[PDB]
Amino acid sequence: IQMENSWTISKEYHIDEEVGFALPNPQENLPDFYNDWMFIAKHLPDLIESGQLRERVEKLNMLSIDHLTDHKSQRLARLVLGCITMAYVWGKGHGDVRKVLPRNIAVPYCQLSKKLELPPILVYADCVLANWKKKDPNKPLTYENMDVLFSFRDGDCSKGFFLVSLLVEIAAASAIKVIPTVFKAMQMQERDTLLKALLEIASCLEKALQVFHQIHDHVNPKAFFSVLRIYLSGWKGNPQLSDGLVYEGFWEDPKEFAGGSAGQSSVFQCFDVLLGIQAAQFLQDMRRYMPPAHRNFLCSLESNPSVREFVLSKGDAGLREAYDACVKALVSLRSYHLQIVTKYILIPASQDLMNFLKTVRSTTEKSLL
Ligand SMILES: CCOC(=O)C1=CC[C@](C(=O)OC)(c2cc3ccccc3n2C)N(S(=O)(=O)c2ccc(C)cc2)[C@@H]1C(=O)OC(C)(C)C
Repeated sequence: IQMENSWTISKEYHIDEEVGFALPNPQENLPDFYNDWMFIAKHLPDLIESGQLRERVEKLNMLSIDHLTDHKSQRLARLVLGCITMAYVWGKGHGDVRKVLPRNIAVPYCQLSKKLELPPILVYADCVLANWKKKDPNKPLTYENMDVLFSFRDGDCSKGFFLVSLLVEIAAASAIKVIPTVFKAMQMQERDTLLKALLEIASCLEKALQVFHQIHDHVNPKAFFSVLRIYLSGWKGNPQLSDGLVYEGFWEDPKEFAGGSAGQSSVFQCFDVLLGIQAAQFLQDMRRYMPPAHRNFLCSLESNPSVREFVLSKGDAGLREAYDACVKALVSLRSYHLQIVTKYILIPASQDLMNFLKTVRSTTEKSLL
């Protein structure tokens, strides 16, 4: 782990001191040059509902990305074009799919994705980590004080789903700043320092689970399953787009990319790595849907000495308990997630993700010392 100074990790990892892997204070407006993109993105609910979306997209002029001159404007553009792309491909979600993304959006979207080293599909870092604003800049980051920037359909519960996910990410990321202390304490054989750091990590993971509970208040299972999940769906292994999507004017052949998926959150991969919990091929591939600087942090973490090995070599009840408090918090999170998928996907579908989630939960449980 590269350090900015004796206390803080390098700014090159683009991890914020307050919101972690989330984008700090995302841009809400693009340069005037891109007004036509912003109009479509801001009106996706009424444009999809009225069947006007695809014709509006097909009438767009091709706009150069050269006027997106900084990271935040580029991230906002990616979010805008990603949401338009999912709306264009899936339409109203009844099977009337489009297999070709028109060049007037495919080319700038793919060029921008190339510049940020992200796939040209909507990812977690777009629709959660960059898709938010504070209502009152002087009040804290709570659901009541926040909004999303874009939604897909009225009633899709995108605000509830995206913001609760974001607040879970922010709660858990509070422990990232303790990570340099973990490794310093191991190198200096500071038992009490390591114990207290692990307890702080456990506390943050426990808080993150309490925040996730808010999902029930702001997301209804039927709306999530039947509507929102449509626009998070990708074109990898998808029988409706079995060869992928044609990005007109960028590649001649169709290309497959996964939609929103488990494993795209950097902060939970980070504590899986830190605690040695590290299905596996799927999670490795999902790192490539993460911003590249966040991948680099995960990779630097994997190159550090093993916390788990340190705790094992010691034979120290307090360290075992503090380590297990972190693992137990992850077990509780994954058990809760299994119940969420049951309520929000399985039961609605009744009226493979689970075997995957059971495998991860079992791996986590088997890491208890
Ligand atoms: C109602 C369905 O609820 C979920 O299944 C998720 C909700 C949140 C989240 C996430 O980031 O939370 C930290 C996620 C939302 C989201 C949106 C777009 C793209 C990626 C996203 N991800 C990863 N995750 S989660 O990390 O694994 C997680 C889950 C539970 C707990 C207790 C902790 C962590 C999953 C998830 O995969 O959503 C998908 C498949 C993409 C539905």
